[PDB]
Amino acid sequence: QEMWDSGSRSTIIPFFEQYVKKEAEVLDVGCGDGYGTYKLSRTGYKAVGVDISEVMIQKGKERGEGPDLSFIKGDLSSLPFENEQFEAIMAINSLEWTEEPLRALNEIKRVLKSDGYACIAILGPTAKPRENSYPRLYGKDVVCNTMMPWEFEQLVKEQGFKVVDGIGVYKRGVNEKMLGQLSTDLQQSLTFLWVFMLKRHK
Amino acid sequence: QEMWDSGSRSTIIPFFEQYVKKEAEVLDVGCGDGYGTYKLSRTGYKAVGVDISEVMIQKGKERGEGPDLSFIKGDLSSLPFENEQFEAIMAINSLEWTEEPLRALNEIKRVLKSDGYACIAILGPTAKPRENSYPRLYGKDVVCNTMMPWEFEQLVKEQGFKVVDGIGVYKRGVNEKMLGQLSTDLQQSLTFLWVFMLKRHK
Ligand SMILES: [K+]
Repeated sequence: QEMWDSGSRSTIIPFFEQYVKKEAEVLDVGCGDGYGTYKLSRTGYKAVGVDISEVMIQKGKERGEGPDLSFIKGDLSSLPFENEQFEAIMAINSLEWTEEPLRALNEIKRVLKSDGYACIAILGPTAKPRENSYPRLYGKDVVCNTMMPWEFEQLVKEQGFKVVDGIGVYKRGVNEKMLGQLSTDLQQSLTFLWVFMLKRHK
Repeated sequence: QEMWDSGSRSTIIPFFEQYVKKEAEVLDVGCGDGYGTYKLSRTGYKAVGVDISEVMIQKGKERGEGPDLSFIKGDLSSLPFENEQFEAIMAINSLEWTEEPLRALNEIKRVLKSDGYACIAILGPTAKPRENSYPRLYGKDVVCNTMMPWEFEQLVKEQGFKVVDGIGVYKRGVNEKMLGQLSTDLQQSLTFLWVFMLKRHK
C-alpha cells in the first residue's frame, strides 16, 4: 500500500510504462498481497499475479478480479504458465527470497516472450531486509540470499537477457548530485533497491 | 608494494598510529608477502606477521628479520600464539578469504590483549576481489565469503569488541562532500574497503 503509492516501489510502474506498451499482458512474479498487480491493471495492463502463498493470493483476489486482473497460486521456481505466455514480466524483490535465484530467473525467462521486457528489482547491499541474511555467519539457514544487484545484472546477461535501463530507489542522505559522478555499481550500492529493465534476447 | 605505499592500503598505518602507541607489539594476521608487516616495523612497532602460505612467509623473511620484525607460518583459524600475546593486531582483508570468518575472528580476539586494539579491514560491496564470490550463484565453491563491512561490524560487537572508529578507502568517483551526509553503512557501501578500529572488551 504505502510502498507502492509513495514508498520504495512508487517509481516502479512509471518506469515500467516507459518501456512496456499498454494492453500488453504482464505477469507479476511473487505478487504478494497483489497491490502491485492491482496498480498494473489500473495503469492499463492485463495483469496476472503469481505467488506461493495461498493466503496472499486470496488477499489479492479480494481486490476484485476482472478481464485485466487475476491471481494464481504457484511456485516461482516452477511457474504454472506456458513458454512465452507473457509479453512482459515484473518481479519486485522476489529473487532475493529463494535459495535458488538462478532457477527462478530461468523460469522468468521461459514464460516471457522473446524480445519482451522484464522489470526486476533487487535490494541494495544495505537494505534493511538483508538483515535476514546475517545469521548465516553463525551457521544458521537464512531465507534472503546474498545476490547483489551487480551480481544479478551479470547473471541475467549470462542467461540470455539484455539490460537496457535501470533506476535506483535511494536511501535517506543521498542526492542526485553525487550520483551523476558514480559508475553504475556504486549507484546501486547506495540504494534500498535497484530496478532493472531487461529484455529476453530474441 | 604499490597498495601500501600509495594504493588502497596507504592510509591504514597512519590510522593505526592514531590509536596504537609505538613499541607496542603487533601481529599482522594474514600478512601475505609481509610488506605491511615491514611497514609496521618501519613505523616503530615490534611486528610479527602470520600467514598460512609457506611461500609468502619466506617472501617476508627476505625483507630482513630483526628484533622488531619476524614472520611465522600459521593457520588463521588456529593461531600459534598464546592468549593475549599481542598488545595490538592488524588484519587487512584476511577475514573475507575464509569459509569460517567467525572462527577466525575468535582467534584474533583470543591472541589480543584485553583492551588492546585490532585494526581490521573488510572489502566494500563492489570491490573487484569479490567477483570471486560470483560463481556461488552457479553452485560452485568460492574462496571469498560474502560478509559485508556492516555485517562484520555487528559480528565483532556480538563477539566482545567495541568499534571505536573507522575510515573508508573510496573508489573513483566519490568525493568527501557527498560522504558527510551519509550514514556509516552507506559510506561503507561506496568503498573499496573499510578499515575498522576495534578494541577487545576488558
Ligand atoms: K553468501
